[PDB]
Amino acid sequence: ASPSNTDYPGPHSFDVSFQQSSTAKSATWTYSTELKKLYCQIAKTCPIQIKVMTPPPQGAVIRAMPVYKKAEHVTEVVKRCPNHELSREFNEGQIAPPSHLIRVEGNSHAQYVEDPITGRQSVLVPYEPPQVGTEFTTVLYNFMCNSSCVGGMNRRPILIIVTLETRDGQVLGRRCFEARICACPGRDRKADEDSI
Amino acid sequence: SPSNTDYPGPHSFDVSFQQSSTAKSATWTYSTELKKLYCQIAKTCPIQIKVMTPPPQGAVIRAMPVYKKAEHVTEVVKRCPNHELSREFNEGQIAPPSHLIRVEGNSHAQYVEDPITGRQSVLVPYEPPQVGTEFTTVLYNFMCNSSCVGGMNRRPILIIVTLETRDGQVLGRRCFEARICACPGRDRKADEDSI
Amino acid sequence: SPSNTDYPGPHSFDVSFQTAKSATWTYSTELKKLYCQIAKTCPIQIKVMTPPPQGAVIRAMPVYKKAEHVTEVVKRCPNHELSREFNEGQIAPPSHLIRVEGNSHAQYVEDPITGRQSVLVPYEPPQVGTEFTTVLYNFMCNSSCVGGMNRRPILIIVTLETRDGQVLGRRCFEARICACPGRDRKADEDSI
Amino acid sequence: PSNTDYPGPHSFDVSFQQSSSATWTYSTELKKLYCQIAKTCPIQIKVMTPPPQGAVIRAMPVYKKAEHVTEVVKRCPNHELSREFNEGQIAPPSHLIRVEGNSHAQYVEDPITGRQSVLVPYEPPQVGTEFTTVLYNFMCNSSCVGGMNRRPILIIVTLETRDGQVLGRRCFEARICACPGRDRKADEDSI
DNA sequence: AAACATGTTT
DNA sequence: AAACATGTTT
DNA sequence: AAACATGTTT
DNA sequence: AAACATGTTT
Ligand SMILES: [Zn+2]
Ligand SMILES: [Zn+2]
Ligand SMILES: [Zn+2]
Ligand SMILES: [Zn+2]
Repeated sequence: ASPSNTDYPGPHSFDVSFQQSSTAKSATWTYSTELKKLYCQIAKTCPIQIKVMTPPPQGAVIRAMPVYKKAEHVTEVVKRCPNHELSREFNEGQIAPPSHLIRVEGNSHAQYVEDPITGRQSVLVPYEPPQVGTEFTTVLYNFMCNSSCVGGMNRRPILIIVTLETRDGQVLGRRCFEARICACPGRDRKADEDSI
Repeated sequence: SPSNTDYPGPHSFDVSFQQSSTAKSATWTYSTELKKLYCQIAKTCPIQIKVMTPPPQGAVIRAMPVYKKAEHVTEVVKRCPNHELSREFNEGQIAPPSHLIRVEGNSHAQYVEDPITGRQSVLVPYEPPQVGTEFTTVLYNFMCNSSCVGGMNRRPILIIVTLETRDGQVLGRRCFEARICACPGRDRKADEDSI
Repeated sequence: SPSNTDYPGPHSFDVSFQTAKSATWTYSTELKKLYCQIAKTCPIQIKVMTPPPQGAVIRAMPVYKKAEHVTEVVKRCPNHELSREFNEGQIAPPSHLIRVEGNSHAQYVEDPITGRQSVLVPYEPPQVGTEFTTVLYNFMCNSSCVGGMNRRPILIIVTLETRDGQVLGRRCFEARICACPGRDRKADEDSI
Repeated sequence: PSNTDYPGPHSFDVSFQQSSSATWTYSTELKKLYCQIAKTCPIQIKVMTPPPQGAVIRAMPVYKKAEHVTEVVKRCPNHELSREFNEGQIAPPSHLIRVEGNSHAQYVEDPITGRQSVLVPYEPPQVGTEFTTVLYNFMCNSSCVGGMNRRPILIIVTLETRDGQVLGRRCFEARICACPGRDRKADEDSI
């Protein structure tokens, strides 16, 4: 079926967020508060804090999944274009399937999974409590294909579904935002909020 | 490396085109002197073939691509990875999804990849002009923007239309530079401009 | 002091590589010198003729080229080992210079006796059909960091070691993690 | 912190003098001062009507650019450990501004805002003079990695009272660098 | 001062 | 890339 | 950053 | 056509 994209705080109050991302000449990435939109160069890393009020179960995992924003596309899956999934660059750390779009870095436990029935690709990472003294649980993500790759996304608006799931796999919470992995997240952001 | 030296041949093998006005957005256009041709993606494209003395039996017409720049002549011309999987343009599986040049409207045409050099090309049996005409138009389709990532990266490329015999020895050869792009109009007026 | 004498080893342990406006990194054939922007990634193929033992690990260790410095160790300057940037994936000690990325098995080790820092990675055979065993490396401090390396020529010692830790092979090259590996390379080979 | 020029009731005014590789130099109009690292630096203080008892002179740094005014000014991590300049431990290794040649001077970090500053009891001019020179040392190149990254910064010399309310305030932009000569001639140039 | 080494900005 | 900012060398 | 090359959208 | 989206150059 088509994955849900309806904000769900969950029982533990599952909430994501970011932080300061000044224009910094060419910040590797930046996020817009209201637009729930994030921009960010190719393979470069990208944080993402995870708040919670009441501690989660055992399995406590955090699936990150991509999927189109536009209707007529929700039906299709999100893979890395043919080129980038062969160029070999970014494909040395073969720990990640050369087809997935989203990669978590700096976590050995993370496991890449492709739904067998729907074909949908996603990445799981065991939930580790905040850093003693903090409340956020930053996670490192890498997007492997310009949201404008020929034969891949063709500038087709796409959004990421970060969801807090349990051991068995039922949802415990879900949040969501639109991403635009590009070249100059600076321009494409100022130049974007502009238009309006 | 394949030869790119103009060779009229014994039968006076000559190619050409015709009127290609700006027509708002003509699918394609050719520049007389620049021996350069521009033309949108998959869209079709003519190409007349004149001859003075009738050719042999085999009489075929190989059309082959190859870079213009030196340091690249060594490398072959294939369709980038994307377009040779996108499946679009790959229903008429009659053509290998890797070739750049396709002839359309001719069942006899056969796609051949040299085994030894890896070079890809397309052959089409030579059919005499249309009773009353002297040209032998042939329909060509270019499958990859001459600026495809991991394919041609705007690397100047030219097409080698050659009239070969049954055994395969040359009988004539002509050549021109191509620039399959998006708005052959702009890229042409905007090109001749620069100078 | 660690050895820096090329040693093909019994299994024939050999490394290798392979201007793009601003290529994140580049290597010079003869100079056995490599240039490459800060934290950006960097490959490094590893050939072998005869399969190695079980432990089969690959220690990558930095160390100065100049004599009067060989005596001192190579750490990340004070600034970069606090700036917190590059220090989220706390999997790596904020002091090491060399990091391998895309390998969970890799373990960072600081010699207790000599203080020397290094990174180990279990040797995984080539990709069925290939012969090289690419490894991803990240250099965390401009070879010109104040109070860190002060442009002091430094070289990397990639060595193929066994389970117990005795050497099986060793190769070596000079590195210059900088800003514009392009310039600093063309502009370098120039001088001569 | 406020950066609006305030002559005050006693007519609190600062100034410099002749600065023709001078360890430092100041530009009249630009209200900008340049000056090598740890090297010393004067700063005359004029007044028309004598100040109260407390009479102190807080010297405080702070960015010029908007998006930074929010952040504090500390010595980068390196220089506040290098130990050099940190023998006369009389000064916290983190402060940027140091007054030298005055034992009474006390270094204070605001507890609530985190802002660092240095106080020095106001001593009347030298019998026959009207200025009250004060010696300042800037401990971090206004271009230190992880410290100021060439981020324009300015100093707020203010004449405060015993309780701490302001009595006057003046201000100028500083650029502690390497060759205050070049960076000055080469600066006024650009325009 | 003038030139040169190098990260950053345009 | 090209120009420029800035602290060392020379 | 600013300009430029080029496919896509309006 | 004209304006605009987007990744390279400069
Ligand atoms: Zn891609
Ligand atoms: Zn293509
Ligand atoms: Zn450093
Ligand atoms: Zn400093």
